[PDB]
This record gives sequence, C-alpha cells and structure tokens, in this order.
Amino acid sequence: AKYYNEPCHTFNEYLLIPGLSTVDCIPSNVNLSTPLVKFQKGQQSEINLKIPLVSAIMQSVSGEKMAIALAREGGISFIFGSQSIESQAAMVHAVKNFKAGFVVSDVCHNELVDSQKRYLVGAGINTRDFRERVPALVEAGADVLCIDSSDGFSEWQKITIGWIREKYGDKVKVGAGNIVDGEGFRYLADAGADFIKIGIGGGSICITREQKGIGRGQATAVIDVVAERNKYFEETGIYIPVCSDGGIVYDYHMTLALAMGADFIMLGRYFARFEESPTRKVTINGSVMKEYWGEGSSRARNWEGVDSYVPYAGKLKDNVEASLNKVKSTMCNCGALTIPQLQSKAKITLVSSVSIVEGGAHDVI
Amino acid sequence: AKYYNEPCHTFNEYLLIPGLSTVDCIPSNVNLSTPLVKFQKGQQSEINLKIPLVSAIMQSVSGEKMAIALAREGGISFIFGSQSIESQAAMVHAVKNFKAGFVVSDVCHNELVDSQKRYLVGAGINTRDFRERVPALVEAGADVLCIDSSDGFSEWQKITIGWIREKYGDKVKVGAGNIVDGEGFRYLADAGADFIKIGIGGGSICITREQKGIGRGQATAVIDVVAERNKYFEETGIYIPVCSDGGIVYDYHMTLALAMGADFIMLGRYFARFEESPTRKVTINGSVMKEYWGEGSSRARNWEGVDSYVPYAGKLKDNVEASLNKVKSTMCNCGALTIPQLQSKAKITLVSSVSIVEGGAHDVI
Amino acid sequence: AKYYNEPCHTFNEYLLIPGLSTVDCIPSNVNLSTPLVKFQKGQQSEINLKIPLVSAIMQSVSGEKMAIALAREGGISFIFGSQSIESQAAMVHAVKNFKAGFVVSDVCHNELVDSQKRYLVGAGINTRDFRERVPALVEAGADVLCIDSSDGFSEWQKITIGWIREKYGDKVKVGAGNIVDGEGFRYLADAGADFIKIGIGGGSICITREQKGIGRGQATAVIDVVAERNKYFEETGIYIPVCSDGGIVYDYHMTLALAMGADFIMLGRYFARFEESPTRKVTINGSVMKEYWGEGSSRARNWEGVDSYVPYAGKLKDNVEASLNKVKSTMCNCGALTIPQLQSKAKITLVSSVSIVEGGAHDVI
Amino acid sequence: AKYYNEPCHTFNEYLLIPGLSTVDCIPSNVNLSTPLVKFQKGQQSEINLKIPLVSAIMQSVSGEKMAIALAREGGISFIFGSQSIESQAAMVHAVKNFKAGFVVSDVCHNELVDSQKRYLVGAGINTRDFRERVPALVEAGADVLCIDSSDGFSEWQKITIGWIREKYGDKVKVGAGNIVDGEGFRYLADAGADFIKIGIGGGSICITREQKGIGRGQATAVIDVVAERNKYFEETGIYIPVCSDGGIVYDYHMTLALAMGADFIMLGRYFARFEESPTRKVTINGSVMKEYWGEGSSRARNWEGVDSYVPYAGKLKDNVEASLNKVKSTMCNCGALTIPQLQSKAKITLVSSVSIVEGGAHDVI
Ligand SMILES: COc1c(C)c2c(c(O)c1C/C=C(\C)CCC(=O)O)C(=O)OC2
Ligand SMILES: COc1c(C)c2c(c(O)c1C/C=C(\C)CCC(=O)O)C(=O)OC2
Ligand SMILES: COc1c(C)c2c(c(O)c1C/C=C(\C)CCC(=O)O)C(=O)OC2
Ligand SMILES: COc1c(C)c2c(c(O)c1C/C=C(\C)CCC(=O)O)C(=O)OC2
Ligand SMILES: NC(=O)c1ncn([C@@H]2O[C@H](COP(=O)(O)O)[C@@H](O)[C@H]2O)n1
Ligand SMILES: NC(=O)c1ncn([C@@H]2O[C@H](COP(=O)(O)O)[C@@H](O)[C@H]2O)n1
Ligand SMILES: NC(=O)c1ncn([C@@H]2O[C@H](COP(=O)(O)O)[C@@H](O)[C@H]2O)n1
Ligand SMILES: NC(=O)c1ncn([C@@H]2O[C@H](COP(=O)(O)O)[C@@H](O)[C@H]2O)n1
Ligand SMILES: [K+]
Ligand SMILES: [K+]
Ligand SMILES: [K+]
Ligand SMILES: [K+]
Ligand code: NA
Ligand code: NA
Ligand code: NA
Ligand code: NA
Repeated sequence: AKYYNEPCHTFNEYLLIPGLSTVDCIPSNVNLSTPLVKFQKGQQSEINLKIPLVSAIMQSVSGEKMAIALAREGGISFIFGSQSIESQAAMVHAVKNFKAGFVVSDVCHNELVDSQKRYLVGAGINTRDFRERVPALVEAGADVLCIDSSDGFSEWQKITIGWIREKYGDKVKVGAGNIVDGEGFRYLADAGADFIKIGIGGGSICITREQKGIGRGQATAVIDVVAERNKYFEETGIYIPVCSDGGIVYDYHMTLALAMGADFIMLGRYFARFEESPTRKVTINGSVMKEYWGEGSSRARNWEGVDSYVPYAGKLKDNVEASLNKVKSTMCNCGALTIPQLQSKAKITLVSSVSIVEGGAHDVI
Repeated sequence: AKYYNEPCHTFNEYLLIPGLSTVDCIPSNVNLSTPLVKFQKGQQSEINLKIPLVSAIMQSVSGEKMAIALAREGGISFIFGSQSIESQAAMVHAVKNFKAGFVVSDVCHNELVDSQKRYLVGAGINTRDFRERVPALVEAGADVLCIDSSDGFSEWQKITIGWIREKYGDKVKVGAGNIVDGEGFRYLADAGADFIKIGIGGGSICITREQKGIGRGQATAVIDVVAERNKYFEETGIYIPVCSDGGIVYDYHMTLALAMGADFIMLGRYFARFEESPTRKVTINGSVMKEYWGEGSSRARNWEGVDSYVPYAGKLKDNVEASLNKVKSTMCNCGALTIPQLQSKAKITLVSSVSIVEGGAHDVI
Repeated sequence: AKYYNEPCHTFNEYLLIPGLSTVDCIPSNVNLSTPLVKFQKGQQSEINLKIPLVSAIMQSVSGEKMAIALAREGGISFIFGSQSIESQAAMVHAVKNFKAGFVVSDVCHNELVDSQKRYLVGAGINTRDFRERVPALVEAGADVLCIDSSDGFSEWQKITIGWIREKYGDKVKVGAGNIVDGEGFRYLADAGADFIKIGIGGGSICITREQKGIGRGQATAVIDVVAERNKYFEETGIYIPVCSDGGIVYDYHMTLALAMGADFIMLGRYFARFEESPTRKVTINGSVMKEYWGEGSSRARNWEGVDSYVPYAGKLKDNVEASLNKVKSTMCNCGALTIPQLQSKAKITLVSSVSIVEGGAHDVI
Repeated sequence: AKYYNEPCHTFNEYLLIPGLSTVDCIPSNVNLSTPLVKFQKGQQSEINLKIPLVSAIMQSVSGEKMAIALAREGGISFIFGSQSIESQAAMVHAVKNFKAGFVVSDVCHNELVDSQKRYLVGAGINTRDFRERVPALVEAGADVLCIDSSDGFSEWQKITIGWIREKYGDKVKVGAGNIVDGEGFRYLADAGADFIKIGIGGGSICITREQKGIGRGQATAVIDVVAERNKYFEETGIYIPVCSDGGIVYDYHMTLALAMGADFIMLGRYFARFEESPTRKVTINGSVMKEYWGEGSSRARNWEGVDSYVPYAGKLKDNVEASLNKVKSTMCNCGALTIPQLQSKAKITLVSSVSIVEGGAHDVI
C-alpha cells in the first residue's frame, strides 16, 4: 500500500497570521469575485461569481427559492439532481424566468446574472441518467452543471463528461468530483471537467467512520489539490477552478479555504438554516429549527447519511453579509484586496493538538 | 533498551483515500477469497477462505454452532482449546459430520468445505498438553490448528510446532502467535508456522494498562509484520499468510486491516453478538444482550481479562453480509477487485490527533 | 500561501528544567527590573520597570486607582484610550499629581516614579484621533504611550508613530502592536516603536475562532519575535523591549514568558480581579466577583469581545507579591538572579499532547 | 534560552514489545536484586536491594512500621527527615534493633539486612541541619542517607555531600536529587552522591502547574539521566545507581521505569495505602481510606503540596508480591531474567496521542 509522511488536518487546526495591512485595505473595497469555470492563461473565466459561495446539491438546501436568494447576493445554487428530470428542469426554468411575472396572460448590485439579466443557476447531475437529464437541463436554461458524487475518482465521471463534450463541445459547463488529492484532480482535469470539487468526509451530516472509512482532512485535501491544480496550469496553460466542499464550521474556515487556494466554497448546513431553504421550519421547545438531511440518508435517495435539525438563522441576505464582512476584514489583516491576492500572501500556521483552548474564552465566567 | 522513531497507531487513526474506480468494479464482482496457510511462490494455498473473517479462539465465541454458521458464509472458526481435550474434539467432530444426520440408526454457494463437502473447522491448542490434544483434534478431523497465546514470541511455540512437524510433517496445518513486530514474525516463520497471528492489547476485552503493559497499536503491528512477511517471501519463496487479531471496532477497520496487508481477520466481540455464539442471550431493561468474556478472565481459565455484555445483533448471516458489502464497496472506491489488489493499490493516510471530529456528524442535532 | 514547519504552542505546553542553583540565589536577592523603552547598545533604557508587569489597556482594568496601586509596586498601567480625550487625560493627570493633596486651597521602596518622584503612568492611543489625543496626553504628563490594536502590522501604526516622531522626536515614547512574528516586529521596529507588543488570540476574553481566525500560540509568537528582536539588535545596535500580552493563566506562565525573551508582561484578567480595578464588585451566591469585559465587546466600544466575571482576589499588593515570589523562586531553580540571566540560562521543554496530567495531582482524592 | 528537539513523555505513553521468551524464564526464577549505592567497574555494590522498591521520604509514608515491613520483603525505607533530629534517630534505632525484644530488663527469605542480621533502613536529610542530623542518624545505625529536595541541582547538595565525605569518607552512603537531565546527574555525580534520584513534577500529590512550572515527563527524565549515567560509567569506571522517583500509577509503570534504566523505584502513594503506613485509617461512606499528604503541603512542613486520601489496600506484603509477580511475568515476555538483562533487551515504544483507548477495554459493557 501507499502511505503518507504527514497525517491530514482539518480547518479547525489552522490560524492565519496577519501580514502588512495598507491604508487602502478596508472591507468595503475588498473584491470577492472568483472564477467558476476553467479558462486558458491570459483569459478570464466565462462565469465569475461575485461572492465565493455556492449552495450544496442537496434536497434540503438548493431549491428554487434558495437559487434565487443566493444569485441575488452574487453566488450560485446547484439545484439538486435527486429528483425527477422533469421536476429538476422545472426548478431551473423557474429560476431562469423569475423576472418575467407572477401571473398569467389574463435591484441588487451584486446579483449574478447572464447577458439577458436572468439569475444564474446550476444543476447537479449523476453518472446514470445523464443522457436524458442533461438535455432537459440545458433546454431549461441551466448555466452550469455538476456531477454529484462522494467519490469522483471514477471512470463513470470520465464517460459522463465525455458524452457532454461530444454532444455540446465546450458550450456546456460541467463540474466534477469529489476528489481529495492530486491524482483525482488530474484525472478529472484530463477528463475535461470545468471545475473540480474537493472533499470527502468533511460534511456536517457525513459520518466517514460509521461508513466506509474513506476521506481526508478538508484542509490537507484542499492544499494538495490546489498544488496539483497550479502544477497543471503551468504545464497546460489551463486554469481549473476548484471548490472546497464541506467541513466549514465557522466563518473563518471560509477565509482559510480560500487562502489555501480554493476558488469557491460549497456549503450545505450553512444555507439550510435560512428561510429560503426548501425544508420545513419546525419549532422545538421555544427554538425554531429547520430540517437538514444528507443525500446519503434513506430519507433522500428514496425517490450513509443523517437526518437532523439546524437552528433557524433567518433570511439568507443578512447572514451572508455578516459572514463575508468578517472574511473581508480578515483578508485586509492579511494584506489582501482580492481572493487571488489572499491565496498568494496568506501566512497559514497549524496549531498544536494540546492547544486551541487559548484561542477561545478561558478562565472566565 | 531499544526505542522506535515513531509512536504506534491504531485503526481509528487511518482513512483510505480513493483511487481510480473502473466501470467493472461493482460490489457483486469483488472476490474476497484469501489464503489461510503458507505456500511456495507460484503455488496456491491448500486452504482458501471465501471471506477473510475467522472467529476468535474463545469460549464465548467459537462453539460448534458458530463454526457451522461461519463456514456456511465462507469463513472458519477456531473451536476454543480452553476446555477438555475430549470436549473440544467432540465439537470438531460434530462440525465435520453435520451434513450426516440429526437422528440415529433407528445449499450455500460460499460455504467453506473440504473435498468431502464437509464444513472446514479450526481448533486452538496450547503449548502444554499438545502431545495429547493435537492427535485427538486430528482424529476428530480438524482442518487447521492454531496455538492460542498472548505472547507467541516464545520458545514454547517453536517446540510445539516442531513436535507437530516431526509427527505429521506438513500434513497438519498450525498457526502461531500472537506477535507484533518483524522479529516475532520471523521467529515463528523459521519455526514452521503455517500462518502467523498479529496483535497484543487490541482486543475489546483486553486491558493492557491494567495488566502487564505489553502491546502495540494494531495498525502499526500489522504494517510492520506485513513488511517483514514480504521480505521473508522474497528471501525464501515462502508466503506466510498473516492474521490481524483484535482491535476491529468498525466495519471500515476490516478494510484497513486487509489494505495494510493482513490476509484475514480474527474477531471476538463482532461474532459474540450473534445468535450462534454459545453464550446466553440475556434481556436487560428492554435490551437483549449476549455475554462476552475474555480467555484471560477468571471466568474462563477456571476449567487479566474482563466479563461483559454485547448488544444482540441477530443471526450471523445478515450481519456478515452487511459488513462485507461495505468492505467490497470501499474496495471499489480504492480500485480493487480482490484483496491482493487492494493491498497493492490502497492509499492509506494517518489523521491528526486534533481531528476525527470532522469525519463524523458535527454541529447538527 | 506560506506555511510553517511546526504548529504553534501555548504556555501550558512548556515546563522549565532546573539549572544549577548557587548559594547566593535566594528569592529576596532576585532583581526583577526590566527595560520599558528602546535604547542603543552600551546604554540603559530611560525607563525601567521594577517588576515586569503592566496592566492592560482596558476600560475594565486600567483606571487611575489601578495605575497608582501598580506603580507603587514597581509596574506601570496604560490608562485605556477607549474614552474621551478629556477623560483619559484627566486620569493621567490625577495619577501624576496624586502626591499633591486630597483637598483644595481652603513610602514604598519599589514604587515606579519619575525624577519628580511622581508615579509613572502610561496611556493607550489609537490610529484615528492621535493628532488631538497625543498632545493632550503629553500635556497631562503621560510618561509613555502605546497604540492599542489587535493587528499592529499596519501602515496606520507607521503613520501614527511617524507623526509622533516628527512632532516630538524621541522625547515621547510610544509602544506599538500587536504582532506575532518576526515580520511584524521588524515593520514596527523600522517604524520607530519604543517597545513592541506581542499577542493575538491569547487573551482570556478573546475568542479567535468565533471571530476572524487570526492569531498564534503565545509561546511561539514570543519565541519568534524575540529571535527577530535579537537579530535586529545585532544589525542595528538598537535593543527594542518586547511585551508578551495575553495568555497568562498561571503564575508560572509569567516565568515562561520572561524566560522566552519577553522583557515585560501585559495582563488584563489578572489585574481585573483586584480591588483597585474600576469595575464593580458584585456578590453572586456567596462569591464576590468583579466584572471583566474585553475592548472588543459591544459593552466597550460603545463610547468581537466577551463580557464576564472574575473571582475577587483582594488588593493588588498581596497578590502581586505572592505571584512574583513564585517567579523569583523559580528563577533561582533556573540559576538566574535577573531577568536577562534567566533569558540566557533557561532550559525550556515542550510537553507531550498525551501528558500534562502527570504534572498535576492524580489518582488521589 | 535552550530548547529541545522533542517534547517530554510520561510512563502512560509507553508500552513494552515482547522479545523471545525462553523456556527457562518463569516468574519464580526472575531475580529482582539491584544496586543501591555506587561502585567501580568489576565490583558489586556494597548494598543490594532484593526488590527494586523503596518508600518515599514522607511523613505519611515511611515510619518505622513501614521500614520494617518493606525491609522484610527486600526493599528499604527512607525515614522522613521532616521531624526533629531526636525523633528521626529514634525511628532508625527502633528499626535497627527490632529483633531484640518488646519488653525490658525485668523468617523471611527476602529480608534486607546487614551483616548483623538487622533490617536495613535509610533516612532523609536536608541541606540545613545536616551537621547535627547526620551524626545522630549514623550513631542510630542508619544504613544509607538521602538528601530530600525537589531541585537537587543545587550547590547546597554539593556542600552537604562534601561535608559528609570529609567527616566520614566513603563509609557513609548518601543519595542526592532530584534532577531530571544529564547536567543535573553529572553535577551530583562529581559531587560524590552514592545514588541519584530522578523526578520533578511526577508525584501523585505534586502539582507542577499550580506551582513553579518546573519539571519533566518522568519517562524522558529517566531515559536522559540513564544515558548520562552510562556515559559517566564509561568515562570514569564509576557506576552510579539511579532512582526513578514518582509518577508510578500502574504496576507496568514499574517495569517501564526499570527497563528504561532506573535501578530502583521510589514510591509514596503506592505505599501510603498500606496498613503499615503511619497515617490514620479512616472510613468514608463504606470505603476505608488512608490519609496521604505531600511534604510540600502546609500540613507537613509545619514542624506547594496537597492533602488527600488513598484507598486502603491492606498489608504491604500481599500487595508488593502481586505487583512484582506482574513485573516478573512481563520481564519474561521481554526475555529477561534480571533487571540488567531487561534494561539491555527491552523494546520500548511510544504510543500515539490519539490512542491508548485500544489498550483498555472498549465497546463493551
Ligand atoms: C453524492 O453526495 C455526496 C457527496 C457529494 C459527498 C459525500 C457523500 O457521502 C455524499 C452522499 C453519498 C451518496 C448519496 C452515496 C452515493 C455516492 O457514492 O455518491 C462525502 O462524504 O463527500 C462528498
Ligand atoms: C491467549 O489468549 C489471549 C490472546 C490470544 C491475546 C491476548 C490475551 O490477553 C489473551 C488472554 C491471555 C491469557 C489467557 C494469559 C495466557 C497467555 O499469556 O496467553 C492479548 O492481549 O493479545 C492476544
Ligand atoms: C484593541 O484591543 C485588542 C487587542 C490589543 C488584541 C486583541 C483584540 O481582540 C483586541 C480587541 C479588538 C478590537 C477592539 C477591534 C479593533 C482592532 O482591530 O484592534 C487580540 O486578539 O490580540 C490583541
Ligand atoms: C522535598 O520533597 C519534594 C521532592 C523530593 C520532589 C518534589 C516536591 O514538590 C517535594 C516537596 C517540596 C518541598 C517540601 C519544597 C522544598 C524543596 O524545594 O525541596 C517534586 O516536584 O519532585 C521531587
Ligand atoms: N453524507 C451525506 O448524506 C451527504 N449529503 C451531502 N454530503 C456532502 O456534504 C456537503 C455539505 O457539507 P456541510 O453540511 O456544508 O458541512 C455536500 O455538498 C456534500 O459534498 N454528504
Ligand atoms: N484479554 C483476554 O482475556 C482476551 N481473550 C481474548 N483476547 C484477544 O482478543 C481477541 C478478540 O478481540 P476483539 O473482541 O475482537 O476486539 C482474541 O482473538 C484474542 O487475541 N484477549
Ligand atoms: N477580544 C477583546 O475584546 C479584547 N480586549 C482586550 N484584549 C487583549 O487581551 C489582553 C488581556 O488578556 P488577558 O485577560 O490578560 O488574558 C489585552 O491586553 C489585549 O491585548 N482582547
Ligand atoms: N509536592 C509534594 O508536596 C511532595 N511530597 C513529596 N513529593 C514527591 O513525590 C514522590 C512520591 O510520588 P508518588 O505519590 O509515589 O507518585 C516523593 O518521593 C517526592 O519525590 N512531592
Ligand atoms: K495586518
Ligand atoms: K474511486
Ligand atoms: K537548580
Ligand atoms: K516473548
Ligand atoms: Na483567547
Ligand atoms: Na463529517
Ligand atoms: Na504530579
Ligand atoms: Na484492549
């Protein structure tokens, strides 16, 4: 077998060490734009998010209301593919035609839209019924697709991406994953993926141990994939955006993920807490909660995972603004006005096993 | 004294990183056959389990019902030697002649059997009364034997194996152990053991600390012994199968043990939970349990250990099938269709002390 | 991004290994004097504390009573700058003119005073209203100033120090910070700071995680900054005193901080517990407590942090004497009669993650 | 300051890996004799314990009854020096003349005795009143002395040993300590100590943190001192026995300490639990306990430490026999018939931070 020189680490094990903060670096001047799909050296990505956040490909997270609310703030949602093809396509259609009208024939500056001023939206696909699902999603106006899988290091993803390239060329964008090391990244890169998703085991509703025992600390996975991605860019001139998917517990984990090289972040739990998630708001002994279940739970694929509750946080807007203000502020502490500058200048340290306690409040009531 | 460069590690500290999964790798096509006894280069083992699981040499685990139920699924049981010679021989006889008849003279495709279609069965032996016990076990039809001891790195095991080789040549198969490093493996190998058992301290009912303070993390022990075993094979052309005995807490620990090089796994607690274990099913406040005690407990050698209870799991069959389906699935994630292929391709990483939390469910109710 | 070879560590992870204790080293002969502001090689600092302790620049810690009580024992207080300029200046004035009289016009041997026998006092300043605040503090008789910030690695601190040097030359002393590595130290050194404050995240009332995720273990930060400070001294002949700010939980952490190279220590919680802190003494179910809130709490900047309680410890005097007696005693165990000698001779070891338990009381009721 | 390449470790972090156990190694044939005082190459120590255990120099442990009971089993006690000179001398006298008679003038094979068949006994001394105390202890018949201190790396110990050598030459044996590294060992060795005591912080009733912050993991201290001791022996031909003092929680820690090179072990808590300790047997809610307080507690030096209770274990004899049987058994697992052979052959591994759980009982009720 093959072993590694170092054990893997998660986001909670790192802290950012400040760099020189210049007078021009104030939160309001920080630009959080980031590339969504691959491009060649010297070019810009055809699709750029205005904020580096995308909602997870999950029944309990990315419905049409979520896709609209997130696109309004500059991010994009990946409508879950764990439903009928007709049903998923309808959600995509509804998001693409939201600015049309509520009836029949009887102003956000950071909104993410296409040349027709329509909100951008993504859609998850699987390696099974893609020959039928993909065309339906394209016709519905889906702006980007993403193969949804726990282990993307599969010949099935290569076949799926190939079928798409052969039928649509580079006109249909498709993300692939998840992978956790350079090998996996490289395989999906050569296969043609437009962006590669990183992460296995990190998800809040994912229990590696009580399952198959596959996975890797999210930080180590990101750092490793990013290095491979950069090597790949140098060899081929092709820059493939990568997504850190899962494991985000605190807002600062977002800054860490971006600093380590992730272009954007995929979150489930974070977004499930919002009013706009498709789940039910349930009140439990004075506490308003929201349902949250993984795609691996029996409750999902009935059309490996856990079914739970997350505290209600209110509307997506105020929460995302609060989170990103903290990211922007930290970026300035690091001397960065943009994500690429942060990825270049960030000073990232690992913290001791016997520590972390000093970081929080201690010896006080 | 002699010290080591690295501290030892247990199974819970590792995770498997996926490899390329090909289209032909589906769980149902995974072959879990594995060698039980040593053979020369270019040959096949005279005895091959159909599944890499064997039940522990314990009074509370391997009785005749267990031996039958496990052999039916492709594994083998080692009838405990902590009983009279006449008593142990009778159990072996009963298993060997089960397909004869229930009265007097008045279709499982993965069953493990001999050329006479009789279920295979093993039997534990000790370094004391082997001159009387061995012959009785052979006459009873025991297919394989195994010296049962916590520290097999002993001249007593060499003497026992020698007496067997001198009286039966290579016609009687005998496993030896337990050992935890290359030195111990090598000693029992040169002594003639047909398979070597790995593990000291890992057992669920074993408390190293509150005892002698001998032992080693099961993962490190396996990895070390396997390297020595491979070196030995290269020098002599003799391949000695090794058994990871104890420390298996979760199903994925099985995949880990095999990936690290263990040919098969010995379990006690896992099998004690089944209907077929010889212990009593006792109901405690709505919870049906089964008794489980170690061979080192006073409750056993009365014919060092602990006496406890394990939750009833039902019949052996459905449980073993569920466990192995998960192993097979993980093997495909690793790009392996067989155990040898898994041992060759597995990518095994250690996980941080400050982690493991990310792996399971977190920040959710 | 930039990574490090070792994870950071906190004070709780270290222990001092004794050196040769000579007959002349008794606690009463230990000199705890230490430099407060920078000087050139061959000179002495214009200001020397008699004890290496200074109270934090916080509303709940350094009021006029605290400044007087601490100066009497040989330390200095930094009157909080999170109040009106007129208000802060009045506190400084009151401390400077305390030995004048209680009415109107109708003997501590370790006291820290100026050439006029008046108690020394410091005052915190910010990078915003310094053009108005500084002059007012100088006129009031402030002996030393200190820019109060969580991330001193800022162009704003350079501008502030510059404005001070241009208007007052080297006649007005100003400390800067906080920083946690050589880079940050070097930047503030070249900027002209008279002393540099070390520490981000360590504070008892500071929660890095639930915030921005910036920081570093206090021990590692001190050790790193001190090495840079020593390198800087060798290159320029300028010795810049450094302050370990925050993270002190136990008295021995004080000895550790000094041994690692910190010239003096800044504490908040430690001093808040005293009668002389400006907060209210509140009795909670038989326990007399004192309020303690960080400057980052909403309760403070209303003229990021937490509001809490700390157990009442009584008057500053008896507590500081008890603490320093322990430091002095430990210094002799290390063969040191002075702080510089301790920094030179201390033998400092890191302790294992799996330990620390042996250090305290164990296996006893 | 001076730092180290590795963090220190305690006994709980190690396990012994078995070696070849020969047929002649049975517990009853294991010899636990060990040297108490220094000797030259080619010679034997003038005093050899029959078992490697000595009771701590504590008021709550080593009284006359303890000294008698322990000497009967082959060990020696160090009558506490924290009492009047007349009082301590009387205890020594009583032990030396126990085989005389209970009234006035009106058969253990492992007993430790002198040429007059009298039980051996030791006595602790301090660096203060030794000019009066020593003569009184010698006249009383004390067989060996030991300077009692938490930091033996002191010029005071050199002066004390010197005064003894000048007045008695090498006729009076005196141990010194405690130290935790090669430097300290070397200093007391050159000073003339007959044996050197290792350990600071390990004691069950010692709380390093809540004190001065001096100390080192007991295992690391022993390993380091032993290496220095062996180097010293090679350079001078003088073999100085060393004592691992404190930190023994389990019986296997005894085997570990000896395997790492300690010639003998000093214990406090272990012996306090016995009927023969001078403290009071107190019954607390059905549990018979014994008082146990450190020499650093105010309760002691009233003629830094804690006052507590330890569960009653009964008579010293049965307990020491049980403990040593386990040590002897483990020694055979390691292929050792004597302590020197164990120190030479022991294979000692460190165990992972994330482990230790596997070692004990797990996943069972
Ligand atoms: C597919 O959605 C995921 C993803 C993206 C991830 C994980 C996961 O468990 C599931 C659910 C797993 C399912 C439905 C089993 C099918 C499969 O193999 O894909 C994970 O651990 O990392 C990433
Ligand atoms: C023999 O069965 C075992 C085995 C196989 C192992 C251990 C163990 O404790 C016992 C019971 C120990 C007994 C009955 C003491 C006799 C002996 O020395 O064999 C263990 O720790 O690793 C493996
Ligand atoms: C300024 O006072 C501090 C200091 C000195 C430190 C920290 C901190 O949180 C605050 C409060 C932080 C505030 C009021 C936000 C403004 C700022 O950015 O300065 C810390 O973590 O290390 C040192
Ligand atoms: C002297 O007895 C000890 C010993 C042997 C040790 C320690 C200790 O705390 C005390 C009590 C400490 C006292 C009475 C203070 C006087 C002194 O300095 O000796 C310890 O930590 O390691 C070893
Ligand atoms: N284990 C499951 O059932 C399941 N369902 C989804 N997931 C993974 O977890 C991610 C969400 O993680 P989280 O809640 O944001 O930590 C998803 O985008 C996906 O990669 N895991
Ligand atoms: N300590 C004991 O009393 C005892 N009895 C059996 N054992 C060991 O534990 C193994 C079972 O481990 P487990 O329950 O499967 O974790 C046995 O095969 C044996 O090697 N240990
Ligand atoms: N987080 C906050 O609100 C806050 N307020 C003050 N501080 C920092 O904490 C220090 C006090 O730490 P402590 O209480 O002594 O551990 C201050 O000197 C400052 O550097 N942090
Ligand atoms: N801290 C104290 O008050 C105190 N008193 C004794 N000791 C140390 O602890 C040892 C006993 O340790 P333990 O109880 O056996 O773990 C003593 O021999 C001595 O070195 N420490
Ligand atoms: K900065
Ligand atoms: K795969
Ligand atoms: K000393
Ligand atoms: K052995
Ligand atoms: Na903190
Ligand atoms: Na998880
Ligand atoms: Na202790
Ligand atoms: Na165990």
